Amino acid sequence: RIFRYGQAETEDQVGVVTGLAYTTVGGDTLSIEVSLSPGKGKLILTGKLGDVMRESAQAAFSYVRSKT
Amino acid sequence: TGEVQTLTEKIEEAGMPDHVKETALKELNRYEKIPSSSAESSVIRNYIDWLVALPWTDETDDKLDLKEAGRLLDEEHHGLEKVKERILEYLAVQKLTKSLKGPILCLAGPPGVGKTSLAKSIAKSLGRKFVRISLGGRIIQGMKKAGKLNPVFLLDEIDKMSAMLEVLDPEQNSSFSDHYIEETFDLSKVLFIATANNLATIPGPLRDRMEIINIAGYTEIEKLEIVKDHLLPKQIKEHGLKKSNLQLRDQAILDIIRYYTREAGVRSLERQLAAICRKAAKAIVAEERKRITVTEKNLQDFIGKRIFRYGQAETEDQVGVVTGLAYTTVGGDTLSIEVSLSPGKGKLILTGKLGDVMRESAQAAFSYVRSKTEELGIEPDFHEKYDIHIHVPEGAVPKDGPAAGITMATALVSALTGRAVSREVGMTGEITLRGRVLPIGGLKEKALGAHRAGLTTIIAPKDNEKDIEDIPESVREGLTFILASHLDEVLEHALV
Amino acid sequence: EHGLKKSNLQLRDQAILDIIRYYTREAGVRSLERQLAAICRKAAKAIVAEERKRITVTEKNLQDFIGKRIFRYGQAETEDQVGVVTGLAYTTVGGDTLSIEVSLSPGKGKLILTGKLGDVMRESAQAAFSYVRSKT
Ligand SMILES: Nc1ncnc2c1ncn2[C@@H]1O[C@H](COP(=O)(O)OP(=O)(O)O)[C@@H](O)[C@H]1O
Repeated sequence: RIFRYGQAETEDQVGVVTGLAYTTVGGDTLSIEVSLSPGKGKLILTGKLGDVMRESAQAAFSYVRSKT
Repeated sequence: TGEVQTLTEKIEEAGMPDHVKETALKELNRYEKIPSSSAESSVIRNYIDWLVALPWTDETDDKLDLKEAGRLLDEEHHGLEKVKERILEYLAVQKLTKSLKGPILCLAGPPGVGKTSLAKSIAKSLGRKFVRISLGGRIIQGMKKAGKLNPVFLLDEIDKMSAMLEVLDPEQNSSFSDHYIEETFDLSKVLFIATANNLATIPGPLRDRMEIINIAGYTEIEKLEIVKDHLLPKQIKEHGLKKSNLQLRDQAILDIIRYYTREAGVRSLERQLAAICRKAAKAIVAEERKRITVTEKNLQDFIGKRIFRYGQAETEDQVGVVTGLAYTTVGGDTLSIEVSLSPGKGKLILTGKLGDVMRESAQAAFSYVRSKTEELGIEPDFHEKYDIHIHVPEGAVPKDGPAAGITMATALVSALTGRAVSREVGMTGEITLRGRVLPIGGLKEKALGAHRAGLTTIIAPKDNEKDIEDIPESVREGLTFILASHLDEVLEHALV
Repeated sequence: EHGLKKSNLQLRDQAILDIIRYYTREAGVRSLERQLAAICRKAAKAIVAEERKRITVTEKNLQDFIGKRIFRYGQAETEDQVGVVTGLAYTTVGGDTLSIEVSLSPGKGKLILTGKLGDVMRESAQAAFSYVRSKT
């Protein structure tokens, strides 16, 4: 066998969601992760340098800022 | 014999008068027909031909009969009344000044309002040949594609550029040069025209060398007629089929518009028409039915399901969220500003366009509520123990940045006081520390596009009233313009 | 330059004045030239159609050439305000009329100013300030 299919193996995680994304080659299942280290309100993100992302990120962020 | 004549003969031809060139002509000509077609003999070999077509005397007897023209423009463009009145000025003026003068015009407006077509049509009237010359990245070519030195170049896009002046400078344009062909050239009689959107990217140098005309966009009413008397027929005829083959009832045309196009131009409109012209045909060939009538119920059976939401029939009122009318390079638009409240310090961080222009305004609607507080219903101990987040979506053009004052203000309050902006209202206006509402730019396009997305009320600066005059009948008729001078006036009408 | 005759179009002095007061607030005369041409243009279209050998733009005609009024030139509409002064300033492009504003919100002696970040301004600001501090 070459790929897995389904949840006969995987098992629930923390601060880790599976988003459906539109790849040039179809639907794909990229997983976003978040990690907590002591410090300042600053948030640094990895992967695609993304200036488009920060806007969104610091918004889901700026959401939890409120309804806490 | 030898091909030593095939070319040479047609060279001394009546064509090729100017001698400044003929030098370089017979020069590289009496070259090396010796020997055969060596790797060398293929080079300059061609250099001569490009040189044979370039025009030197083929002038197109410019017919300048306004009585026509002006009403040939009314054959191939619907409205644009004011824009034509100014194309003719540019001719009645032309006729006299027998030699075309420096000021050559740019057509400016959202794409799909007809800039390109007007030009083609300017030229149809002057009976000069027409050439598009795209500047998305070379006039060299130009003439060739029209082997008649009296043309109409349309410098299509001068603003998707990363200096050329030389080509237009009234003093210099006469004598024209070009590398890889170095030799002066006369462009005296050459009607130049320019298309354009964001008048910015244009070089200050150029924008002054050129006279500007703005094409505006269109009222639902206008579009509709454009569809009926030009758009549709054109698409019928182009998808080869009869007028008797397909008709769309007015109400559906309207629907196509409100629900499948939120543009200021009519390009998206044209594309959805064709969609149908197409769907239509496949019927006419199979089913053969000589007629196809698309109606306000059929529509889905042609162009898909609805695509844009039109009206607050759908939507419910929100909090700390206002809908400001902004001036996009592509028309009136309806960008929504938002504000969020998180505990902290008086600091306020805003998102979206980095905006250094915005902060000034933001921290002014802010610095307003700072003052008139209890008077407004909001815990004065706030700028001390809250942290406010604002979002101002990109789109508004530079000049119009400060036109979002009353908007952010309204939001910031509706956000602080748990109230709620009336989904129906679109607003635009500049703010000042004291709470003053200063004058705004392009109210026309703004309310135009405010109507397009179907809002009811549109709060704007008081000192803008003399601007409502020129707002087309159709749209001024579906809007209640609340005019205001201080925030409280805006706040009272935009909150509930 | 719009090829036509001096005998083709004349504007009465008062109108010229009006063109200026009401369609140009510049220190140069570029805007002025543009509005002139506006008319040189409008003029011609007549001379070709109507053919009338003359066109006389007057203080009443003006709107029928260059549009409606564009700037205010007086203190008719504008009425007196509070904590808001009109200072004459020297712009790279001539005399200008920038208005300074002041707003009062509860708090501490601190004073924060907006607009030009101005380190040059604070000195002055916190001096007119430091004046009222005294003579109260
Ligand atoms: N007023 C109008 N009358 C007729 N057709 C129009 C009009 N405005 C836009 N069109 C559509 O666009 C063409 C001219 O507009 P176009 O040149 O496409 O806009 P732009 O050049 O601004 O992209 C017409 O042939 C038709 O496709």
